[PDB]
Amino acid sequence: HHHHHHMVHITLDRNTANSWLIISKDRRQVRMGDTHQNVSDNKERFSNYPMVLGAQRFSSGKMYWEVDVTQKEAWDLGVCRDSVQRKGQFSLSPENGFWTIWLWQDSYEAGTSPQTTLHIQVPPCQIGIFVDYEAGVVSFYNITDHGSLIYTFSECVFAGPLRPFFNVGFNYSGGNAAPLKLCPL
Ligand SMILES: COc1ccc2sc(N)nc2c1
Repeated sequence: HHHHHHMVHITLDRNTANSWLIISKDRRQVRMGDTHQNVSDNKERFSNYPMVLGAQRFSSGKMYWEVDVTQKEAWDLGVCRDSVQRKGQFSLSPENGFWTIWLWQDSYEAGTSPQTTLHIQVPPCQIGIFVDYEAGVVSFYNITDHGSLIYTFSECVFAGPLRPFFNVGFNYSGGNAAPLKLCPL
């Protein structure tokens, strides 16, 4: 891909984070804490899952960013509508305002309804996310494997401003403590 030149500087929005997340001072890394992080609750925070949004809102143009997933067993990445549900149980699907992929139990899947099996030969340590708002496209790239395509959502019906979307995953196993990191340009 030649999407690198639409690079955007993403930062995490603390106010949207699940109350167990620890976001770095620079707002570029997030990990699961082993306890509640001593913040007040609010209607914006994701309650059920270890999710957080980027601060940036996109309503036009082409945007690209990269995320480091090194040594994680579970995570979700992509974009979502600014108005997605925050509280209670929900599935990650376009119908609910999400355009995501994930790793779970040694398989990679795209968040379609129902979910789509991904075919990844080289387990990624860094993922590139490309959004073309006008074209209705969200694409995922394997930066570890020379930028190879992972998945394209096309004919997307965004129906609102978009925000970068992250899930660090639970750490029941003790093998998923590592952070998600936004990679430098
Ligand atoms: C790549 O794995 C990492 C990186 C940073 C940290 S801080 C912590 N408690 N666990 C980890 C694991």
